[PDB]
Amino acid sequence: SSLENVVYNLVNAGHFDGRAGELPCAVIGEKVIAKIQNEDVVVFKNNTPFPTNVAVELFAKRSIRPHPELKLFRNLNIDVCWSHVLWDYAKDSVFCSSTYKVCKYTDLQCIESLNVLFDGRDNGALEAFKKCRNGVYINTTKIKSLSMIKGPQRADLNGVVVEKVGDSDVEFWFAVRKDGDDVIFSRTGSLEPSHARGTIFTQSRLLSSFTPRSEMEKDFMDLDDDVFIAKYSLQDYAFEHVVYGSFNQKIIGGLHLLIGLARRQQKSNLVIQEFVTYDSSIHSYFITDENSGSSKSVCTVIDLLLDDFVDIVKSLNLKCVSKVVNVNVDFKDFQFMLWCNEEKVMTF
Amino acid sequence: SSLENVVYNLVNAGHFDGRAGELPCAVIGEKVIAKIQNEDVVVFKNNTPFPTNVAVELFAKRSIRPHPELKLFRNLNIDVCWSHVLWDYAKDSVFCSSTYKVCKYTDLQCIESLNVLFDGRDNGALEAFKKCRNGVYINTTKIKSLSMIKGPQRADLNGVVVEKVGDSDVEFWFAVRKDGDDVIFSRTGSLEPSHARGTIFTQSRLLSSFTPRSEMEKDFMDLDDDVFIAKYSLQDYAFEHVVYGSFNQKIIGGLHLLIGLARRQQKSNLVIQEFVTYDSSIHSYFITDENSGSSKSVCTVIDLLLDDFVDIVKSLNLKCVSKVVNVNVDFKDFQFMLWCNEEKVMTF
Amino acid sequence: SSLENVVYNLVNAGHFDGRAGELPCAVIGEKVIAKIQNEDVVVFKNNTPFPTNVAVELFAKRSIRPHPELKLFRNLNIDVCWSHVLWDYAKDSVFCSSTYKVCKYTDLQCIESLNVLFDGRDNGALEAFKKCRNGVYINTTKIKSLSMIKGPQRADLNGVVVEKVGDSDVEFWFAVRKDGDDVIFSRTGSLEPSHARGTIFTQSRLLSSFTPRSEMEKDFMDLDDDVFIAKYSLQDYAFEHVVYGSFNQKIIGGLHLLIGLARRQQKSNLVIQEFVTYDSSIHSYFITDENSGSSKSVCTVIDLLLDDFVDIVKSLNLKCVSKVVNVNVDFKDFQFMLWCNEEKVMTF
Amino acid sequence: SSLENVVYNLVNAGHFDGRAGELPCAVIGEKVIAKIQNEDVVVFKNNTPFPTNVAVELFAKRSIRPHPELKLFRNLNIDVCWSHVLWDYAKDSVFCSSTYKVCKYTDLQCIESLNVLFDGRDNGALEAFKKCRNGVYINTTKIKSLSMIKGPQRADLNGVVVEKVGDSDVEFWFAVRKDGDDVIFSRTGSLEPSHARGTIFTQSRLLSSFTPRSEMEKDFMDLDDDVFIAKYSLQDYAFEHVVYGSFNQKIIGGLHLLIGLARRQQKSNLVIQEFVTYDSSIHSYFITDENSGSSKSVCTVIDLLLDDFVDIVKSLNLKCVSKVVNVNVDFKDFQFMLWCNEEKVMTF
Amino acid sequence: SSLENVVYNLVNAGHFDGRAGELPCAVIGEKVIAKIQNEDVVVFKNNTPFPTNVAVELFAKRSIRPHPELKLFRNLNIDVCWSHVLWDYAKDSVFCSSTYKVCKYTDLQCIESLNVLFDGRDNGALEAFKKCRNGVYINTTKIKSLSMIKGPQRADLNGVVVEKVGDSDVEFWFAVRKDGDDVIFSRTGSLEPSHARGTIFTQSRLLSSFTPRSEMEKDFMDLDDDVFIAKYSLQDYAFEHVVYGSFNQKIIGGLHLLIGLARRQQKSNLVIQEFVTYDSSIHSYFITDENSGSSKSVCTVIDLLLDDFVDIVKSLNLKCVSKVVNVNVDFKDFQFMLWCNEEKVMTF
Repeated sequence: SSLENVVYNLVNAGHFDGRAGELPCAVIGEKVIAKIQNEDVVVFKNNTPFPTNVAVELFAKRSIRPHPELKLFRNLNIDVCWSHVLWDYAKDSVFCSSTYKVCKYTDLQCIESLNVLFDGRDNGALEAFKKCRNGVYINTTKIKSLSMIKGPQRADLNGVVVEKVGDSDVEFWFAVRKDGDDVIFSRTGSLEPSHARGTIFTQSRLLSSFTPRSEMEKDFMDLDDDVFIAKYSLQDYAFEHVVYGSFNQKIIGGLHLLIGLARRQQKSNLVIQEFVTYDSSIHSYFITDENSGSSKSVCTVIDLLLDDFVDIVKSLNLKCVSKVVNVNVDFKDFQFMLWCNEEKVMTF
Repeated sequence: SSLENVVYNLVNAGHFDGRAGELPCAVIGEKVIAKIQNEDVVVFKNNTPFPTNVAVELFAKRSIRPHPELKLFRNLNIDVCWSHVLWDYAKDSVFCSSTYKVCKYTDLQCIESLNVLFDGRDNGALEAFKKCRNGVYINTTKIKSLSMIKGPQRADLNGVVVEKVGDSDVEFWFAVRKDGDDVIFSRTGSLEPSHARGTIFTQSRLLSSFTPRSEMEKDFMDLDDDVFIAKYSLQDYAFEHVVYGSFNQKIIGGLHLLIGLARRQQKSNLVIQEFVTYDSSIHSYFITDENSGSSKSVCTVIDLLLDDFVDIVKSLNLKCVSKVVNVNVDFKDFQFMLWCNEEKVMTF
Repeated sequence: SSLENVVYNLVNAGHFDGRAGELPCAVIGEKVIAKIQNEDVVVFKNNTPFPTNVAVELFAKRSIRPHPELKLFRNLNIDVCWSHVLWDYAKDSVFCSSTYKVCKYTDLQCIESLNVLFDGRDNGALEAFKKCRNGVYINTTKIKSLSMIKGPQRADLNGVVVEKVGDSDVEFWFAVRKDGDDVIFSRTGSLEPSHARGTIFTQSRLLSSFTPRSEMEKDFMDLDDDVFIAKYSLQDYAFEHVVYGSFNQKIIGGLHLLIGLARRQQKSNLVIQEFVTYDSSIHSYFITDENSGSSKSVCTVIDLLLDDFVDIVKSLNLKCVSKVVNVNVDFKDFQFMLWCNEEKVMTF
Repeated sequence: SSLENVVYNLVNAGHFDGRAGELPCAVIGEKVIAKIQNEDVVVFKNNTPFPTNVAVELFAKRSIRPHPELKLFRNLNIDVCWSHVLWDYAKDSVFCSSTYKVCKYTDLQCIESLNVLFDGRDNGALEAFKKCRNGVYINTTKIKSLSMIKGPQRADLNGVVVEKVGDSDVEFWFAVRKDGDDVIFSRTGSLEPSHARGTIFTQSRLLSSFTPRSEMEKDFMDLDDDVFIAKYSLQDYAFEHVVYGSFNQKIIGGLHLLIGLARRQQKSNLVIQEFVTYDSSIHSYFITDENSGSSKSVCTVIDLLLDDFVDIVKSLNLKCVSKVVNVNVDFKDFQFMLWCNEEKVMTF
Repeated sequence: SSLENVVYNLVNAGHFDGRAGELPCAVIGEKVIAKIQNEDVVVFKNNTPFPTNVAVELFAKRSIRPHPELKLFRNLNIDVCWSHVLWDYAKDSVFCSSTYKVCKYTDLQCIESLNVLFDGRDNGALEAFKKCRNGVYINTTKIKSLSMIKGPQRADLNGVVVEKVGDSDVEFWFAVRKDGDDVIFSRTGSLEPSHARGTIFTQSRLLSSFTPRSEMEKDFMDLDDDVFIAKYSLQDYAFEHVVYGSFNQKIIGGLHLLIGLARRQQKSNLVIQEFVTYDSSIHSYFITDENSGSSKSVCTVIDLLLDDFVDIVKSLNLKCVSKVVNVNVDFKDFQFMLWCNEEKVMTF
């Protein structure tokens, strides 16, 4: 596919259709200008690491169908996608830095030992998976003939986080292979051995449009801390520090759950900075509190349904000084630092 | 006019005054940096197709006075503007890709057969028009001595859509020439022969700040569909599909009127993508519905006062399968696809 | 410090820690791409006048601690900062165009006669100040042994305007030297001789989030002009024009106080354009009023607590035609144009 | 034609054949990289004023057939070429800044009043010429039915200056139209009226490979000035100054004929600088003489067969102080400054 | 001076005249395009570290008059030039990275403690020098009232190395100040104390056009090594290794004098690579010998008149193992490594 042909589809199909046709173009810097109706117009601006003309082609051939949020594929260490390409609207670029059977200019020659992502919706996908060494196979339907584990009921659809697709709930089932064997998932136990049940998933919310998803979260959003801490006997769980956050010093104390930041945002403006942005289970922001002048260079925030978080803490028999607890979130074991006082998610 | 002199006016006059003076500059990539008070500052960022230094000059000499929204000049196929230059704040660049008597670097040598835009507010404008082969002449006042047609009562003022200028209503009158003859406008009939009255104009609204402009639109915004469809006996007009839109499938059904998208936006987040952006009567978005996961790659939306739209449909004696109806909007004949079921504006 | 090491700190410390470590990078245009977890990500986009790799280093070593808003350092004509670097989040770049003891690539060799900024929080700062010819020394604590003047109780903290730092009020004391002498500040008089008390400071508010800070301002925001003008016998002060602004003509009349623009914004959309953006006591916008179509290319706005403004006008014995009054704001003498009718802040 | 298709022809045909096929590409800055045999290679570097992708297309579609040297088309003021494009290997870019029926991105819409170049070798060329207002028509054969004037017997063939094409002498005949009339060439008279016979043509030689073309030139190259000046009684013609050049002062005296510079180059290294480079009858160099340290910022050199030059001077009845003589060279009237002492070609 | 005005002078004066006039321009990347005669032409290509528009201005205002070769000003550690700017045609950029009273965009504010270069040919130059702390003052004439030292009889004239200027020998006299005192030069002694007479100067020759300058050098160029080594009883001076160079191993042995490289070039092709190029007394090349396959990554070459070199070695009472000798060349003390075997110029 040529540049003019790519630029043609982007403009007439909304992505790569494979339809015939050309449109006059000009690549100026990161700008891709299309001459349309004799008037020049910028149709794509390049913020990927690829050459502009190439970059517009990847973007033009991005998945326009729903798929598991990329943080999950990050946690699974996907090296490349088989016959398709994912776009990180958070990253404002392509997901994997490599392509396969997608773009002549970037497609790798060998992906043998790489950890490959196969979408059951692509023809040949499943046959490819069954023969690969390392990879993840996904399907919107549970295959009885594949050992599989179900993911959260939400997905990335053109960068939007949806929980339904045509009012039908989002469903995804994962199958995995490593060193040429099929990882056998079973109903119980922990996904990863010591170094949990692999059932916890981040909520995927934006501070700009946060929303409570349980009667408890709602109670967090509308009840004074003391009141709320009482209703759920969170008494001895340092929630004040860890989830509400303290703004009396120069360094913000705690503030590790997203919902906490949302609650703050209600009375005080919270300016978040993030130099490394893309879908990830745990974020690392540079927070500054407008009303107190308090702040923190590196403050990790994770968006867990408050309910889930409260249990994680209850399951903790916090009677040990500096204990390093492992919490499996989004199919991965993340470790949390736990002094009988603060409980924070480490910069793993 | 030199770069330093342009950069001087931009900074002291707010556009090109023609006043004398220089300011030290540096053109770095698309950036134009002015050394002001010994401190370097970016005063212009280039997203046009021209060389940065040139681009800042065009922008500096942009029309700071009101004028007809560019989609209208698009519909009239204006090739270039006579002695002035228009800026598309939607496009974030210059309107026509060519200039005339404006910028030494870009001004064309011959615009004889081109379709020229003459503003009666420019000296020599009218004399130039009367001698051109193809062009449009505009004036805020109706000239008794020119055959003219009145445009909508709104205008582009620095990219803002206004309906008054000093609390005085916006008024524009168009005169047109083709193959050296004056197009003679008359009170009745259709602007274009079969292939209507040329009195329909898009509303120019932003989904971000939509606003009802008739008691009917308001009723659309606040009454349940069923209720509303009843009050106006829209019974047999498929409004459900076409104007409210259906989100039960994977592909959004209908959703072709802007006000419809606004109404949705009330309960569900609608993420619109548009690769080709500039003022145009009909837009083509890549819509995705956040609450249902429904979406459509190419979904054309036009912003017609709902009232006008309801008549367009009533005038339709929809008793014919696949009929292709022509609707003259913004001085141009756009064709709409009409099955006894869906009525959509084609990607003309 | 190397690029990889800078890019490492930015990502792990949130700024320059001086910690060891490298991260693979790629400088593409103004983009700085970090290869993280085998996935390429843009961590910095260059809009400064420096070479991209250099620019990320300055930004990485920006002051993450509170400091006086830059307009104040602008008014004091600071040429360079001693051993530290300030970032203008408004400018989206570095403050001074020069560096000193901060970046090998940009640090000047001699800053002898330059006007230097010394922060008492930097080791060696005060000793350096006491020996410089021209410079300003600042400290969060009032030094009994230095002649000093107190600044406003607010500060730039990572670009956010705070009035507390750990719920403790912001405090800054300035010491100044010129031609090798210490400027001796005294309790009374005017900071600058004729060409006032040097106690007036702009409020630092954003039209996007304006907020009344006195019962008077609140009354301006909620009482009809006539009503309000009465409650404070502003009768003969042309407030209508100057502070409320007139929108009946093509050229906006008056409109020189920020709070005035905020009040407007309540019923009419005010689109502000500003080609030269950075923290400055007086701004120069290109305003356009959406509801009236009125506008002005160059319209200077200053954000003074309305209370302070009302006195400035009262102190004026406006009984003289074209009198040019000097008003000392933010440690600097700005001149205002005053006809018995309009009172505007000049484009000094 | 797409980028990949252009890049394909350049690589397989050596220019634009119109053959089908694509090659993977990447446009990085002014570089055009082709992925060939899985190895990336730069096939074109952009030093034109167009966007890189566009620039390679023009170059790919350059005239690979012989044609009159561009200085001649410069002297005739050609604005654009009809259905073909010329490449200035001196300029290292395209000739005219505009194209017509050659490149969708750059082809002008109207060339009506422009001065057009029609090549009789292009189909439709002659019919187009006969209908244009202003233009030049060329043909390798003398058309009995067109008023025509013959040009020099040499041509630009891929940037090389040839005098034969398949051992057959180069031949070109020019036909011209202005204000819709055919310029009628006759055997005698002067091409341009006072403000000569239009038979003088520059020799097209490179100082790097200069070569005598008459027994006289050879005698200039091998006989001492005095000797040579005698053999041709050039006694009273200031040849010393004007053609041999004087190097005793700080400013080179004379030195206006190319052959003169070549002769010098024999014993002293002459470093020529030229900021505006392309085929032009008269050059303007910044000469510096290595052996004497003499030099001149602006020193105009023209390459006339010494024989022709000697007559031009003889025809001059130099008995007048400051007389400004017109000399028609390469179909154009260039004026020469003539004091009874120095005779130099002006920077017309 | 504006861009258009700079571009105008470059084109009509050959450098900056200060004459009035503009030329349309376009800055594309490092390219500066001038629209001349309606045809776009590149007049300057930017390989300096400055922004293109700025870079063309410096180049346009370069010294077109003779001056001491830059390596000498390098050896004197000149930080900036007073009221003028030097161009390194070797470097293909500006000499000092800073300017003073030359370019608004780059001129430093304070050069007080910097080491300044004052040219006696600039008005005010000498008065400026007499008041500076650290600097060098130069004059083509020996001032009886200034302590001065004479430099070599050759100069950089537009990048060409000349020994005459209008057949008059090149002459330069240096005056120097440090810590506010005038360095007092006397007839005898060593310029620098231990850590010689300051009368040795490199020859400034190009391997491409090397030329013997003494009957001895000529004898080196035409006599077999053995023969030559005999005629000058160079017997015990390892000249074989050090000056002729050995090519029998993989690492070239010796080869530190330029004339040696020239002699080689006679029978074997010597490919020199140099990553850091500009006028410097000692070069560091990456040499590879075509006929023997021998080579050396870092091989320092200095161009001394062979005669001078032979004495330097004779003055050496080489009877000491690893002695580090200091040799003052081009006004600077460079140290040479000297084992009773090899004598090489260190990478100081």
